[PDB]
Amino acid sequence: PVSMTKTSVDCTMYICGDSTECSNLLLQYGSFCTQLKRALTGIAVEQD
Amino acid sequence: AYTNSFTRGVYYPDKVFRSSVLHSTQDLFLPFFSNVTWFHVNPVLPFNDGVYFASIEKSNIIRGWIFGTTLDSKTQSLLIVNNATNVVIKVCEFQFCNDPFRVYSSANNCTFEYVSQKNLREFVFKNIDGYFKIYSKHTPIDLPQGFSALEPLVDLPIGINITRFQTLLAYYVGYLQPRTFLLKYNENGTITDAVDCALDPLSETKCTLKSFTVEKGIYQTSNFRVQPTESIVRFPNITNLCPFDEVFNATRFASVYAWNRKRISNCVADYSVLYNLFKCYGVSPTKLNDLCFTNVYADSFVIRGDEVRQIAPGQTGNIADYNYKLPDDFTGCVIAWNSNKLDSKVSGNYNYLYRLFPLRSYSFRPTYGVGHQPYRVVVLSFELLHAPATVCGPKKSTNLVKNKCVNFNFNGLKGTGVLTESNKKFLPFQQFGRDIADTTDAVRDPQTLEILDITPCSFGGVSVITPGTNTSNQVAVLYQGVNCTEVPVAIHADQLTPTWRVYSTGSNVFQTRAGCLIGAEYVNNSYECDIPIGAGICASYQTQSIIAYTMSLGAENSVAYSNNSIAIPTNFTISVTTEILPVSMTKTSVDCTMYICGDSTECSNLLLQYGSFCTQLKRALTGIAVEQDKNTQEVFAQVKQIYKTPPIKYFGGFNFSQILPDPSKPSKRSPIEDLLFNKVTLADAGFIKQYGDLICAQKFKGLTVLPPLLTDEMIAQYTSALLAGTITSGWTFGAGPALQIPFPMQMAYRFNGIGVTQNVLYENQKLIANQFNSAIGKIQDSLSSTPSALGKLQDVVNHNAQALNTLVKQLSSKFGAISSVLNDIFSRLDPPEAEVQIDRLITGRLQSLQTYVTQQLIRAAEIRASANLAATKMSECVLGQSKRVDFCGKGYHLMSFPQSAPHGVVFLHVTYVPAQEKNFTTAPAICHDGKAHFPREGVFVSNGTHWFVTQRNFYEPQIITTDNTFVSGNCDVVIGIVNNTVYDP
Amino acid sequence: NKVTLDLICAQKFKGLTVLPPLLTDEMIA
Ligand SMILES: *[C@@H]1O[C@H](CO)[C@@H](O)[C@H](O)[C@H]1NC(C)=O
Ligand SMILES: *[C@@H]1O[C@H](CO)[C@@H](O)[C@H](O)[C@H]1NC(C)=O
Ligand SMILES: *[C@@H]1O[C@H](CO)[C@@H](O)[C@H](O)[C@H]1NC(C)=O
Ligand SMILES: *[C@@H]1O[C@H](CO)[C@@H](O)[C@H](O)[C@H]1NC(C)=O
Ligand SMILES: *[C@@H]1O[C@H](CO)[C@@H](O)[C@H](O)[C@H]1NC(C)=O
Ligand SMILES: *[C@@H]1O[C@H](CO)[C@@H](O)[C@H](O)[C@H]1NC(C)=O
Ligand SMILES: *[C@@H]1O[C@H](CO)[C@@H](O)[C@H](O)[C@H]1NC(C)=O
Ligand SMILES: *[C@@H]1O[C@H](CO)[C@@H](O)[C@H](O)[C@H]1NC(C)=O
Ligand SMILES: *[C@@H]1O[C@H](CO)[C@@H](O)[C@H](O)[C@H]1NC(C)=O
Ligand SMILES: *[C@@H]1O[C@H](CO)[C@@H](O)[C@H](O)[C@H]1NC(C)=O
Repeated sequence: PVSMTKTSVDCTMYICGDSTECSNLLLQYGSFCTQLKRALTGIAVEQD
Repeated sequence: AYTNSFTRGVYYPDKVFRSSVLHSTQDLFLPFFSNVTWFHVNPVLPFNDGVYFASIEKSNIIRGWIFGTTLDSKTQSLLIVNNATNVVIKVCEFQFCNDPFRVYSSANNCTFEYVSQKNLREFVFKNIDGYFKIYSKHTPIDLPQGFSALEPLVDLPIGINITRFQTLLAYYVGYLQPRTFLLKYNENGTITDAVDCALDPLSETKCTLKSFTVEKGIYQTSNFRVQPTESIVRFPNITNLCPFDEVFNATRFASVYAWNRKRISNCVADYSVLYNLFKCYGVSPTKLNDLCFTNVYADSFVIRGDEVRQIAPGQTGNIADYNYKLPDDFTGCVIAWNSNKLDSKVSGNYNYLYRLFPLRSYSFRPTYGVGHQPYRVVVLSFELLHAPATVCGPKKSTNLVKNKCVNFNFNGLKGTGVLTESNKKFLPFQQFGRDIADTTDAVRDPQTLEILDITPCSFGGVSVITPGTNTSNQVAVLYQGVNCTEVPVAIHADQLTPTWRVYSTGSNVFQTRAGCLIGAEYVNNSYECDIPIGAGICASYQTQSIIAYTMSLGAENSVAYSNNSIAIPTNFTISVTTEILPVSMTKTSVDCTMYICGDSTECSNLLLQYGSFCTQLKRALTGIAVEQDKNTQEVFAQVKQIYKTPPIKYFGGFNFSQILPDPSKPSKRSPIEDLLFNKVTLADAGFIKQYGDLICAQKFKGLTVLPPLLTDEMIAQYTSALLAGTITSGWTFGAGPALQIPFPMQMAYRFNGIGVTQNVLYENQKLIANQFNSAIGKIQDSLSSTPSALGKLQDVVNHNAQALNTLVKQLSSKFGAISSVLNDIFSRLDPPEAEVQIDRLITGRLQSLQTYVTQQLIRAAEIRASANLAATKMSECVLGQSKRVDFCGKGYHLMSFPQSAPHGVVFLHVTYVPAQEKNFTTAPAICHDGKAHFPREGVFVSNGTHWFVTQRNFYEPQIITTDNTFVSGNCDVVIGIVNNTVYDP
Repeated sequence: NKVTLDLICAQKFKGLTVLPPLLTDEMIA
């Protein structure tokens, strides 16, 4: 094996899904998806 | 008349002082570069969702406003009026004049009054949660293009509905929209710039990274383009109305003693049909519809008005106690109404024989006082047994909207989405459809029975290709997994702002296997990848514009293969190349109690109940910290003896000044080592802090950096010992005692290693030495003027600093509690609820620390792999000569030199690169005297007429004698054997 | 042919996307 599937996540869609009420409650975390998205982006760049 | 708002209308979102920070705020803001209606001097404009109002003047002609819905005397209105020395604010049922400027006729029923106290005056008016918020700013000045934040002026508890407003007399009116803005606070304290996240793709990128400067690259953004949604309810076509018509229009009602009891059940009960004919207990009339019951028990009878009060919970009159005893507590709706014109028989209605003791008769006349008159009563008792409810209200339904993001409720299934018909074929009994996620994706319409396929609205964020904000503000947008005919429908590029719709079409549109790219011109020229888009497509800044292109793999080069031709190098190059390897990372310590429970003792005593979490975290981080010193030791502490180079630094013309220690500096670092030391910027370095920036913030939150065991000076000493050992003894000091050997003789050994005879080095000693010296000088030069050569080490440093800053910022999360401040929770709530809130906060912060530690463990495993590779390189490239291809540089490895870099090692690999090749004819073997000869160590080459034997990596032709070939067999097997003479000496 | 390389749409409707590799199979070939 040389590379794995590159995946990307959008928290707002996965956690909330078009729901504005949930989207506005998810801003009290904020850095947790910045961190998760940054981790997955690092993985994708590493695959390339 | 319309004008450009530019970036006016920003105001301070809250009352908290902030300094040197970027803060995101979702509020009602005037969007940047909006259209402002300009009035010169007073019409009634709408209010919508708040207003921005600017006035450039010098005379004070504009000095007030009215706000309201009708602005007539039938509705409450707000009036703000400045005067010579005061501002008067009133809320009353004003009767405003046709043209107010004396502004109203009547002022009845006031509710609130409050009196207080070229120029540009800006105001922002908002009406939220019953409060009229006013922000303002005044400057001495099209509308200016500076940035100026409005400060809060007053919040008034007016509690009215406002839809339109008018000014009391140039002046400009703009409308606030729900937006997220990224605000920049200065240090001397001020809002000095802002980003409108919904303006355009670059602003979306800036709000996604929470920064005002973006580096070159491609960024996945979060969706800041917020669209409205309407609501649609769809319930089954009602049918089956309850038989209530028979209990409220029956000709003759029963008598209170012989009262009736109907059991209305299994139907829809429209109680609203009343109000056209109503004291409800244990229930409110307005909720009756959306409630359900097992069986509403409808009793009906007739009494005299004086007795209607007795039909109620808690009364104890004669009827309430001798005819119809209604419990003191119950649910229902006593519906009474005078029916004298339906129950007053002339001469006396002796049809309502009421009990009193045994029982007498009411006997109404059509002339009785209001008093004792026929009054019909329907007691609608309700039920709530555990048995299923079967009596319910109408359950009204809305119309159906299609192809619009909507909040829907189909027969009790709620959700947001876009309904777009469907082709799915449900079974007749199936009502919904679910997808792989076990989430609803199709619904059958309860009324029309058609099947609608639910799809998400807002496919999310997009990818933005930027050359960097420093260079340009031009961007391209990639929509992933979409073709360039559906992009405008996908992003809903009709409700978007302008400057966003420019990125949905425009003939600068290119399709890729990754999706649609708009804003870049696809050239057919192929270059190296600059910004990777994917599927072979890259982007770059041409200079002037963003160009997309297919990536180029490299220069094509056909090799002239032939059955008898060989290219042999006639010259060589001594190449010196660098290899940067991380060895260690920052050692970090966390004070678990300080991070989770900062300065709160109750929080600490609660934290004592979550087990060994903090102990496990401390153990993991201590393991990482020890592993870092073990990494450094395994890389640099290979030799046990500290070797020294001789005082005289002559090595056959080889010049190591740039790598050897330099005594003219306290650190004794080498010049290249000094350059590397000044090219990587450390954050903390773990050294004493004297009580009295970001390091201070982290330290106050309990996060510290521990110093490495080996100092930079000791690592430099290890490097210098390695360098001296290799310069003065070759590879011997790695295998046993260091055996001295002159450097040219050692270099001859290393030339032998790569398969070129020793003479080649002894005969080219000066050229080889000068090539090496020039290569080392080029290494220094391309380091003193290289943009990011130490990017790997700097990446280690930045990753550690960024993780620590993320930890510090995650302390502002509430995790669903009332506040992120433990002290406020304890000072506002009693233990019973404070426990819930504090448990939330402690769990959230424990999870944040655990995430940090897990990421540190993973990164430490990566760094340990890198340090193991560095130790292997030190053993096999510095302590020996490697035959492994590309392990110690590109080319035939000669030797390597280590140099300590702040958090890692740099290897200077010296390799031998053949050069200046020449074609020759060649044969497998040479036939002579009927015997086949094969070259001992060489290949047969021909200058065209004569045949020589040469070494393979350097052209040194020799006469083909019997001391450089060997005989095996005859000339009848070897396919290609050539006829020539072997000079038997 | 030997490695088996609506579900993807269903996931993408939940925020999860599979990004294409930068180098195509033809470039790797
Ligand atoms: C302002 O109005 C003009 C036409 O009246 C329109 O072309 C432009 O896009 C508008 N700008 C904004 C930001 O709505
Ligand atoms: C803060 O005030 C000082 C004193 O007048 C001024 O010199 C300085 O410019 C202000 N802040 C900054 C960052 O300039
Ligand atoms: C309710 O009436 C509409 C009008 O024709 C009809 O389409 C629908 O099928 C009816 N509901 C039921 C359950 O039959
Ligand atoms: C997008 O739709 C167009 C219009 O028919 C079609 O030519 C193209 O192949 C489609 N692309 C994708 C990726 O579905
Ligand atoms: C030798 O090379 C020539 C030219 O490439 C070719 O024509 C010939 O077929 C080769 N030898 C054999 C035995 O095929
Ligand atoms: C080999 O290259 C060097 C330059 O690096 C040159 O001075 C020398 O003359 C070359 N040797 C031959 C035999 O051409
Ligand atoms: C070695 O090179 C350095 C830097 O190029 C130079 O300063 C020094 O004089 C050189 N030493 C000798 C002996 O040529
Ligand atoms: C060998 O000959 C081929 C074809 O004549 C030519 O392309 C190639 O450059 C030559 N090689 C050298 C080292 O001159
Ligand atoms: C034979 O090879 C030698 C190389 O040692 C060269 O000097 C000479 O010119 C060659 N002879 C012919 C005829 O090419
Ligand atoms: C070498 O000489 C012999 C002598 O008869 C001859 O038969 C043979 O063909 C020659 N070899 C080649 C490769 O021409």
